[PDB]
Amino acid sequence: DPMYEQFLQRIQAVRTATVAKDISADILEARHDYFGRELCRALDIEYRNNVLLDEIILDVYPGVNLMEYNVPHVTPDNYIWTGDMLLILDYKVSVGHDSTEVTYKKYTTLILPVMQEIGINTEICIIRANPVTNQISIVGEQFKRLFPTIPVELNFARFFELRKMLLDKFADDEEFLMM
Ligand SMILES: COC(=O)/C(O)=C/C(=O)C1(Cc2ccc(Cl)cc2)CCN(Cc2ccccc2F)CC1
Ligand SMILES: [Cl-]
Ligand SMILES: [Cl-]
Ligand SMILES: [Cl-]
Ligand SMILES: [Mn+2]
Ligand SMILES: [Mn+2]
Repeated sequence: DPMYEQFLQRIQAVRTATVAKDISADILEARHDYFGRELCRALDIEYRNNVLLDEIILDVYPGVNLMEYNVPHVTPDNYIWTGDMLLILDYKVSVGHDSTEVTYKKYTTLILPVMQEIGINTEICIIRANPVTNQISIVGEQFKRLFPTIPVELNFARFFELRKMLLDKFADDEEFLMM
């Protein structure tokens, strides 16, 4: 478990609230990426993690003149180009809905206008795993139509253990409390 052992080594050595806070964010990012790999594997789709919107456009429409459009330089996690429709994909790991709503609004308002200008049928798709219950939530009707079941086998226990160890090391640290 080289990813686990690297985190553990960092948790053993950390002494300051600011370095611990970076450890915490790093753990949350790695558990998010773990879900993305596992999800794409279960669905047997190409795994990507942050593709520049400009690059997505060139992949689906090679003859595009990028400079004739105002392309927001967002980096959604992944996409599916069926040949007829573009599914923009972002992974989430959270017990709650709020981060899904933030990214939904952002990618709806920033990606959909230019894609309609370009002429590319696009759907914004956000796939959330609850890290405690392993239940999967999907926004994106065409994604659900393409993938009615998702046979993932998720275990988030090790990410919770690492983060709990770090939070317990700093549970009497006022600074870290705030961060
Ligand atoms: C869960 O879905 C996302 O949230 C997502 O995939 C976010 C990201 O890709 C970034 C890395 C990250 C991944 C998972 C977690 Cl847990 C935490 C962080 C990298 C891209 N930046 C976008 C950005 C870039 C520059 C300025 C402001 C910004 F918002 C967000 C974090
Ligand atoms: Cl430190
Ligand atoms: Cl110090
Ligand atoms: Cl982005
Ligand atoms: Mn991302
Ligand atoms: Mn994401």
